[PDB]
Amino acid sequence: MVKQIESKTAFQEALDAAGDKLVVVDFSATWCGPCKMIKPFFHSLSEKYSNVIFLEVDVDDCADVASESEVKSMPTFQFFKKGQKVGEFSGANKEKLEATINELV
Repeated sequence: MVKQIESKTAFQEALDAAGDKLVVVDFSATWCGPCKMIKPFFHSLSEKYSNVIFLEVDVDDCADVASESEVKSMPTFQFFKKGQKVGEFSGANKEKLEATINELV
């Protein structure tokens, strides 16, 4: 499952609740073709990697998180461990998404 993040507080709470687990965040827009293409895949990874936490931020519905995270393209994937950012890249690149998970987990 992909947890939808609706507020700054909810993000932070998710990062805290994660403990030591890798957290992967998909920053997405409805108007972004590539994001929509990669959503089923992101969701599939959330089932495959049961000890990784998967979050989705819609950049327009959750614009204050988008601003603070310094998003400019979609999709952007950010990776956190113990509250700290440990990776980030952009683009709907499945291979790279799954590889980065394996590198950071």
